[PDB]
Amino acid sequence: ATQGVFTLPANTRFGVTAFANSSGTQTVNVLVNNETAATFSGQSTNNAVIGTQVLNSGSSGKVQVQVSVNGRPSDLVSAQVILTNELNFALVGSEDGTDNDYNDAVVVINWPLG
Amino acid sequence: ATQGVFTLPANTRFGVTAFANSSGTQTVNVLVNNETAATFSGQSTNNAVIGTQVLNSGSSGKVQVQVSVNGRPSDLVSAQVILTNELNFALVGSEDGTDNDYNDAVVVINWPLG
Ligand SMILES: *C(=O)C[C@@H]1O[C@@H](C)[C@@H](O)[C@@H](O)[C@@H]1O
Ligand SMILES: *C(=O)C[C@@H]1O[C@@H](C)[C@@H](O)[C@@H](O)[C@@H]1O
Ligand SMILES: [Ca+2]
Ligand SMILES: [Ca+2]
Ligand SMILES: [Ca+2]
Ligand SMILES: [Ca+2]
Repeated sequence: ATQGVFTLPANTRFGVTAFANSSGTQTVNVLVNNETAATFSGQSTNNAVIGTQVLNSGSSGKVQVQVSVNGRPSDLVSAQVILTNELNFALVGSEDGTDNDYNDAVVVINWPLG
Repeated sequence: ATQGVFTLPANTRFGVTAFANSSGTQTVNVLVNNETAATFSGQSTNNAVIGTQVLNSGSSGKVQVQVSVNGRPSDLVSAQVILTNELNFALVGSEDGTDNDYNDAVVVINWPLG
């Protein structure tokens, strides 16, 4: 099934943050209504924050996360969790190789902000 | 129900990261085996990362997150979610006031690392 796509409420500020856990340099592309609205790039095997940004979901609310490593797309896993009917997390894991730890780039989207 | 307490696999490196969305200064306390292992402090209404660290879960594997503002415990919500039976997120929201957005300090714990 499709992974890394989330429908947010329209015109809502959300946070996006990416962590790296891989010897390969990770490139995280964040799309809002199918246009790139943030890209993060970095390399770390100790969970370093390679990027964090406040974006707006815009009129469509469509947010998509992609991860690639040296040009090659990573396999993604994702889910959205909602706590006390109010606090939202959209979670993404990715695997760039074979060991299947799916932490190579870890992306966390959270809203509402403020 | 108790919130903000997670049992991790023993002796396992994990990342903990906190974001702030409040007029108040957030103080996040991360306890491992009932003893303080990290403390984050900062203020932001635009989701700024007030702290990120790598810790080890140790022998018990017990990790607890606590949040306080102006010396007052914030009310917490939490859950753990596991993707492809491998990638782990322990999630915490907190409310320091009356509006119940529960984003005042947002804490994300993830493992495995590396
Ligand atoms: C390349 O060596 C594979 C790669 O980097 C490792 C350090 C480890 O993080 C692995 O999961 C990642 O796919
Ligand atoms: C105090 O004003 C309450 C407090 O700060 C606000 C800016 C808002 O973030 C609210 O959620 C937080 O509890
Ligand atoms: Ca991997
Ligand atoms: Ca990895
Ligand atoms: Ca609040
Ligand atoms: Ca708030």
